[PDB]
Amino acid sequence: HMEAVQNRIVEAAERVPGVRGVIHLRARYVGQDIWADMIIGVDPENTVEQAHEICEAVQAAVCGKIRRIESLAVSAEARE
Amino acid sequence: HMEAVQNRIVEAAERVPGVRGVIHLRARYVGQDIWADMIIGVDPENTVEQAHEICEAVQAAVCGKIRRIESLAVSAEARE
Repeated sequence: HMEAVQNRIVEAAERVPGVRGVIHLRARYVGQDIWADMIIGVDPENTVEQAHEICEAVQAAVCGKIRRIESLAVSAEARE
Repeated sequence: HMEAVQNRIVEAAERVPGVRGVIHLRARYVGQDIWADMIIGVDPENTVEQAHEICEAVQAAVCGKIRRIESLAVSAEARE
């Protein structure tokens, strides 16, 4: 339900080039809308700029696929 | 007072190689202890691993200089 929506968020994030898994996802309803914050893994040898580009790509992929999301923050952490 | 402690935190962070300013600092007292979270700027062309190393260096510099800090989280963002 919410679990259904979280699964969709993870799946959509994992399909973006450069994502090394979803490390963390917190999602909540504000009325009928979802507000979420997530942390993605990235290659430690990517540049900070590349990691920012991946996060922005995730934000666009996820919000394009899951139309109820009205706020999404995406950060990155090194992951082997 | 608290302003004195914040100034010390910023100064100590700015003295670590690789810091391109303090972007954000939130500090609060939990009893006599300080708990703080901060965001440092870094070179967009540093690797994610390098940025992690800078953040860890900041955590060590700051907590070494300001002994009342009992919790400090340090994250990075690209800054030109």
